[PDB]
Amino acid sequence: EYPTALYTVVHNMSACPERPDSYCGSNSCPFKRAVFSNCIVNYTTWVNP
Amino acid sequence: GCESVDFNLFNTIFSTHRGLSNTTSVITGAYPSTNKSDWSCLSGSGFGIGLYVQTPRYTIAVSPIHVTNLTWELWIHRKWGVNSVVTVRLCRPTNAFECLINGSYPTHRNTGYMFGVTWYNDLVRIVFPPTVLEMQLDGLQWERVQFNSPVNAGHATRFNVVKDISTVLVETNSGGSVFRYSYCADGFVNGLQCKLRLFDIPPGVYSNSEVEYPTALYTVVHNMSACPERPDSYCGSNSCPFKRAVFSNCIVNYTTWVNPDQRDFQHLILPNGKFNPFTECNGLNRIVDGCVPGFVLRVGRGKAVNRTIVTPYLKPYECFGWSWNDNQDSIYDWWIADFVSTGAFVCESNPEAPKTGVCVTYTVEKVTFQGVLYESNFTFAQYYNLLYVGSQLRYVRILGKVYEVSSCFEASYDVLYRNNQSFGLLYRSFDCNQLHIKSARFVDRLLPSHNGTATVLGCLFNASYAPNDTMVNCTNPLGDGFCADLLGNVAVRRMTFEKHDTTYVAPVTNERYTEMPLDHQLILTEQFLQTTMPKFSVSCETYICDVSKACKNLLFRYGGFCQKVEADIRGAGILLDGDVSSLYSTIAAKTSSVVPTTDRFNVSQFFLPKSRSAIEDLLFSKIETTGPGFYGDYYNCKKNAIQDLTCAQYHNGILVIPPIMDAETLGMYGGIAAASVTLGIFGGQAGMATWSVAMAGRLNALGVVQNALVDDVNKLANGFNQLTASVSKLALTTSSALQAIQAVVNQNAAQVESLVSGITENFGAISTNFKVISQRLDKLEADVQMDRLINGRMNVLQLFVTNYKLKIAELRNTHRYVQSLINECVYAQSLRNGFCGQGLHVLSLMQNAPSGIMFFHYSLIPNNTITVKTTPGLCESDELGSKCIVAKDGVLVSANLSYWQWSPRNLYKPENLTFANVIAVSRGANYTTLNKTFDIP
Amino acid sequence: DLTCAQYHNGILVIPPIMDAETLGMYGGIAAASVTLGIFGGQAGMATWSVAMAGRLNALGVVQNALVDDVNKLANGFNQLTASVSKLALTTSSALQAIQAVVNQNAAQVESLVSGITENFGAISTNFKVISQRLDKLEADVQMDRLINGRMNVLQLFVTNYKLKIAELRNTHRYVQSLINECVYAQSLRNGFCGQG
Amino acid sequence: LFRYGGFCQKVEADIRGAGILLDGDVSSLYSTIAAKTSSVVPTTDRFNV
Amino acid sequence: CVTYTVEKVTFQGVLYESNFTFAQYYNLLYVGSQLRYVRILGKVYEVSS
Ligand SMILES: *[C@@H]1O[C@H](CO)[C@@H](O)[C@H](O)[C@H]1NC(C)=O
Ligand SMILES: *[C@@H]1O[C@H](CO)[C@@H](O)[C@H](O)[C@H]1NC(C)=O
Ligand SMILES: *[C@@H]1O[C@H](CO)[C@@H](O)[C@H](O)[C@H]1NC(C)=O
Ligand SMILES: *[C@@H]1O[C@H](CO)[C@@H](O)[C@H](O)[C@H]1NC(C)=O
Ligand SMILES: *[C@@H]1O[C@H](CO)[C@@H](O)[C@H](O)[C@H]1NC(C)=O
Ligand SMILES: *[C@@H]1O[C@H](CO)[C@@H](O)[C@H](O)[C@H]1NC(C)=O
Ligand SMILES: *[C@@H]1O[C@H](CO)[C@@H](O)[C@H](O)[C@H]1NC(C)=O
Ligand SMILES: *[C@@H]1O[C@H](CO)[C@@H](O)[C@H](O)[C@H]1NC(C)=O
Ligand SMILES: *[C@@H]1O[C@H](CO)[C@@H](O)[C@H](O)[C@H]1NC(C)=O
Ligand SMILES: *[C@@H]1O[C@H](CO)[C@@H](O)[C@H](O)[C@H]1NC(C)=O
Ligand SMILES: *[C@@H]1O[C@H](CO)[C@@H](O)[C@H](O)[C@H]1NC(C)=O
Ligand SMILES: *[C@@H]1O[C@H](CO)[C@@H](O)[C@H](O)[C@H]1NC(C)=O
Ligand SMILES: *[C@@H]1O[C@H](CO)[C@@H](O)[C@H](O)[C@H]1NC(C)=O
Ligand SMILES: *[C@@H]1O[C@H](CO)[C@@H](O)[C@H](O)[C@H]1NC(C)=O
Ligand SMILES: *[C@@H]1O[C@H](CO)[C@@H](O)[C@H](O)[C@H]1NC(C)=O
Ligand SMILES: *[C@@H]1O[C@H](CO)[C@@H](O)[C@H](O)[C@H]1NC(C)=O
Ligand SMILES: *[C@@H]1O[C@H](CO)[C@@H](O)[C@H](O)[C@H]1NC(C)=O
Ligand SMILES: *[C@@H]1O[C@H](CO)[C@@H](O)[C@H](O)[C@H]1NC(C)=O
Ligand SMILES: *[C@@H]1O[C@H](CO)[C@@H](O)[C@H](O)[C@H]1NC(C)=O
Ligand SMILES: *[C@@H]1O[C@H](CO)[C@@H](O)[C@H](O)[C@H]1NC(C)=O
Ligand SMILES: *[C@@H]1O[C@H](CO)[C@@H](O)[C@H](O)[C@H]1NC(C)=O
Repeated sequence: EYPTALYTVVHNMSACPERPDSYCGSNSCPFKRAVFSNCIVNYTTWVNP
Repeated sequence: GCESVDFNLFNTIFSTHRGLSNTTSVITGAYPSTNKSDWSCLSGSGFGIGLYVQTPRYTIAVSPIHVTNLTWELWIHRKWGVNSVVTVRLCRPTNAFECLINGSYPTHRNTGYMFGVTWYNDLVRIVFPPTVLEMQLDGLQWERVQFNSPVNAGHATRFNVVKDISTVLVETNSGGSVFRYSYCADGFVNGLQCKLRLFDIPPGVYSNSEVEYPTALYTVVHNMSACPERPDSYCGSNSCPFKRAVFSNCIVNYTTWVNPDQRDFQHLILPNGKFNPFTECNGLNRIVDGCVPGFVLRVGRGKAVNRTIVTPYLKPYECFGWSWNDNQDSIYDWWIADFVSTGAFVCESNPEAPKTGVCVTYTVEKVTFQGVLYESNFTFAQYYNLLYVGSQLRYVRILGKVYEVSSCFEASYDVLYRNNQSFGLLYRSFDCNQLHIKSARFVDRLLPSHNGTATVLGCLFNASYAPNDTMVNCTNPLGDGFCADLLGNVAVRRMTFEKHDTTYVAPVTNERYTEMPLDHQLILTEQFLQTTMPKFSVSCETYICDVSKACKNLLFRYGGFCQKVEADIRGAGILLDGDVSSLYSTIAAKTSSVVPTTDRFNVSQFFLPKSRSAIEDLLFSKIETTGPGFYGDYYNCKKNAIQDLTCAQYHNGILVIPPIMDAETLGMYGGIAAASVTLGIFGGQAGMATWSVAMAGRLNALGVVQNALVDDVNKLANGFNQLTASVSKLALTTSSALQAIQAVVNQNAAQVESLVSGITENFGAISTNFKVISQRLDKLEADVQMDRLINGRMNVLQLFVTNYKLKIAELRNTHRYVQSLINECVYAQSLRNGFCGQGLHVLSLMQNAPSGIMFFHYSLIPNNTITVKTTPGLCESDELGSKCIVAKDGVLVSANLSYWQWSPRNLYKPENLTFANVIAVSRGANYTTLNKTFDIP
Repeated sequence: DLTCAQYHNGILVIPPIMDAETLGMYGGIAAASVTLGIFGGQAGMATWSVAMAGRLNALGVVQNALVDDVNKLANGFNQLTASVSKLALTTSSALQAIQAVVNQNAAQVESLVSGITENFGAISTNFKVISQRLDKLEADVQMDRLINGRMNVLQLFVTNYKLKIAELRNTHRYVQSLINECVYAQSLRNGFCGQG
Repeated sequence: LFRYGGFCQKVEADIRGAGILLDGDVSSLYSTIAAKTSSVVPTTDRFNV
Repeated sequence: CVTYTVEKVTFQGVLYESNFTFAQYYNLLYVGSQLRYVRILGKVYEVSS
């Protein structure tokens, strides 16, 4: 039995833009969704503390 | 056809799936064109799926057709090269809407640099020679290309919009980089290059090459009525009575479900198409095209908030769409289709007719097939829109009238190849009768390549056929006793076979014109018998799944698979164990300590070991493994056999082990299981002096010549050595026993490459790590992803186990043949005719081989007959009880000559009959009276 | 002067290097030499009658057999090989073997065709119709229900073809050792040729 | 299709491999059928052969 | 000699550094059927069994 190592990504990895402006609804006022491809996320900077 | 189009540097953009090193591969996708006109020779507009540019010694806009407020486009930006290189965005000068990406990716402008993008079925790749960028977007479709150019280029700047798919072959060098390629639709020869993944294909017949045919789709068959429209859209179903509407066999419009509102539908519209009324659905496509199953259709009309309704929860295979905002209040209409198994498909545009006499593939009532369709005239039952006679699909009704379908005959050509300019097309089906080619059924089916000779093979085009002359070197036999020759222009000839000449002489009486041979020749008939394979010890617990424990508590649900596999490999392994043990129990023989010297037979320098002999080392040098791999490492370690180390590969659960006595490590006539080169011909009672007196005693035994002097043995010696030094000058082809060891090696290598591709590839699962499948997907959808590849590694392993078993069953009865061949033809001298070799048997040595054993049966086929006269014996007197004589160890013979002579049983060296070679007996049968007294005391 | 090598949806059957049931046995290019068995490798013997008399001398029934013994064996020969017409499929034991080979081969190709006709619980047999109707992921589990079933039907055929090839390899070792030892020579073995 | 464990390359290489085993082995069968009957072709008298 | 998983392909071997820098695609390559060279974080790592 040997221990394991897991490499889903290989190349060194950049950041992403954060949680969006959280403005009003997408019909009454312009609103955008945000993409997330190769970010080192924090999953707790999506909120105010 | 153009000024400056770089063709050598297309290969910087092709990419295979995963780092395939040094062999070819075909890869399908949107790839740039062959056409010298499609590149420019400067604003460009065109439609397609993807585009590609380069630059010699660019503001590219990609959009759909119908653009609304919320769509997705792109445009790439360039200004003056290296100063302002590239920005890429996905948005609508006005940043008015959703902007996905803002990525520079600054490129190097060089003398040669090619890149592009693709968006075939929304697989949006943005490729550059360092890196790709892959995306898939659900609500995306791109059809329009607005290329633009810089103001001035030194040579011609160039751009290409690609129309459809390509399936190009790719070679690749030691670094994984592509360096040669060939599109499959450029010519004809590269079509079969794309068939069998080889670039410069050698001459030969190449079977089963297909013809791509367009398709036709018939979900419904009968002519189709209309339906009631969208319902009243009244108040709620509790406060007031409300009804839903059914839809079974309607030619819908999907835009008469609403009030027209003058283009005021934002959600139903596609970025190219119009009004798919199903803006979000569970378990099936939002996009509705073609024909969909029948449904009953709920409708609601309710209030909302500021232009923003919420989709309701809905049954897992029902389908939701809504419309009708933009009326200065927040009410709207919504509907639910439910698609519940009605079986009556509902769709616009009932199908017209298949054009008859074309060989296009079909699908009629959810049954695809591929043939040519004709009208028929016999009107079967009013059920059953397509019938089956036995297993064939022979009669279909389409739109009321019966259409008979016959098989497509021209879909397979076996191309037989010499070079690019000269080849010949053979259709194995499709005879060409002259009444058939000129038929009215066949007006729309024929090609220029169908005007060939109707053969027994089929139709061969652009080749000659003449069967009246034969050929014997069936290098690439074709079938049915026909052979194709590749000397000049390609042709088809009728192959033949060299004749046999049985060694059973018949018992002679009642004297006749018996022909006897005048001289023989040695013929070596090498005969490979496969006898070993590497014993295996698989472990399915750690093959089918690795160190992940979440498999191993789930694997023992699958029918006792793992205990059956490991007990079966152990069971077949111990069958092979005991049966190779019985093989070496009848090889290991009892050669004497005299070890009789040879004089002119070079048998010690060819057949005896030097620790293997000079024939099987030379034999292993003649065998070419297909490529590097695990079996390549196994075989090339076992080939050179470098001492005092192992090669028993272990890889992920499968430990290969050598069997109880592996044939291709030990020499044949040396070592512990010594095989006694002497003890065959020198007999079980040894003491015989040399090989020369052994061979003279042999030729006396099988009756070629008695008391053979040095001349006959040395003539057989020069024959022996010059015909077993010809074990070096035979290649793989035209060998028939190097083809057998190469067939065993190729079978074994392809088996282990199946057994390794089963552990590399995900079987449609998201990965090959069971933790990653477990930590990503659902409680239950990860179960259906788990049991997609655990059930696939199960099938690959069990496919290997049943291949191993059937080859063990073959080897069990083959070892019965190999044992009955060694200790009856190698160790004894067989009285059987064809068991040892062709004709009169002299000597038969055996050597080792890869995964087997190979015999060297030396024989004496005669060639020059001479017809003589042959009595049983001679009398002088007619009386019963006369003095009469018969030959001693020979036959009485006269070459149409006045008197009788003596000759051996199987060869004509006539001698005057003396007291030595004559036995005096009786008047048993009717011997021949020669009417003169004897000349012998 | 015409062919029958069927091609249907990916499987081209071809005749082998010398198909047995197109060529006659003792005619054509691969001629099988009706004489060269009993007349021996050294021919010149006059007729079948003197060949059969010399045979009966060899296996020791009667020596120097006249016309009566050979003609009695001749009437026996013809009245027992004209009885190759009056045997049916049952009570034959060798028409049952060719019918078993034909039924095995026919049931194999009907499996191989019912694998391409039937949807394996999928909604159809057209991959476009499965793709243009169902989900992004539920169409994957409908795709891999019949692509994984045509895989099993094809591989079941390939392993039937392989095991019958392994049978035919060692059967041809038996057939070769039977032709050029019982048909071409006269075997000293007891039960190898026939009874007695 | 080429995700499924190298199924298709194994099947077509195996049918080719078993096909060329049958190819060479029917060739060895007809190499020991094709025999050397004489040009005398001895007549029969009562054997309807 | 720990087992790995690099770009959704698990395997089980020992990994060494290498010095020959293959193509800029393809974060792990295959010679024939074997998996012999992987890049991990920019630098090429050769894997032996
Ligand atoms: C990867 O990127 C981070 C962020 O820039 C950096 O700190 C780290 O050193 C990089 N790794 C290497 C090996 O350069
Ligand atoms: C995430 O944000 C919090 C906020 O203070 C910080 O403390 C934490 O270190 C961050 N995590 C990472 C991995 O950067
Ligand atoms: C490109 O396509 C056009 C039309 O399909 C054809 O006329 C032209 O010859 C092609 N260019 C080639 C083959 O170089
Ligand atoms: C799309 O934009 C135009 C431009 O202002 C606007 O008049 C129209 O109402 C918009 N459509 C929707 C559905 O909001
Ligand atoms: C893209 O990024 C550049 C530099 O970060 C910025 O100047 C530009 O405004 C951005 N554009 C969009 C659409 O975000
Ligand atoms: C690819 O093939 C060439 C030709 O023999 C060889 O020199 C090279 O080493 C091979 N590449 C690899 C990675 O083995
Ligand atoms: C099918 O029905 C439509 C509508 O009645 C009709 O126009 C059309 O001619 C019909 N087709 C045939 C072949 O009768
Ligand atoms: C659907 O209705 C519109 C409304 O005018 C009409 O123009 C169109 O032709 C109809 N489509 C079909 C297929 O009948
Ligand atoms: C609709 O608009 C009004 C006025 O702008 C606002 O007060 C209300 O919150 C909006 N409703 C929603 C659901 O955002
Ligand atoms: C045949 O054509 C191919 C591709 O066009 C080429 O690589 C090869 O050299 C040609 N061979 C001959 C003998 O013309
Ligand atoms: C037929 O053969 C000639 C001469 O080799 C060649 O030029 C021509 O292209 C061939 N045509 C076909 C359809 O094979
Ligand atoms: C086939 O070729 C021959 C000879 O040129 C010609 O007479 C005949 O009409 C051709 N057949 C067809 C169907 O073109
Ligand atoms: C073969 O020989 C026959 C008889 O002499 C002759 O009729 C036929 O034309 C020949 N075949 C060819 C292709 O010339
Ligand atoms: C061709 O057949 C002859 C006679 O059987 C044989 O001597 C020769 O080796 C064969 N040559 C080839 C190339 O197969
Ligand atoms: C021996 O006898 C047989 C039958 O009587 C006869 O056919 C044959 O010719 C005889 N032999 C000689 C040499 O006359
Ligand atoms: C018969 O075989 C011998 C020995 O090889 C040879 O010398 C002779 O030339 C052969 N006869 C013919 C006609 O080839
Ligand atoms: C056999 O061995 C002797 C020993 O020197 C050699 O001279 C001869 O060339 C060899 N080969 C033959 C006789 O074919
Ligand atoms: C013997 O006579 C026969 C009579 O048919 C003749 O064919 C043959 O050539 C002759 N042979 C010799 C060696 O005289
Ligand atoms: C055999 O005997 C004949 C006379 O019967 C004689 O002429 C001849 O020389 C002898 N020797 C031979 C043929 O070697
Ligand atoms: C001489 O031979 C003939 C026939 O070969 C036969 O009549 C008898 O055996 C002999 N005749 C006399 C008169 O001796
Ligand atoms: C054998 O052939 C002859 C030839 O006419 C025939 O009369 C006889 O009936 C046949 N059958 C036998 C002898 O069983």
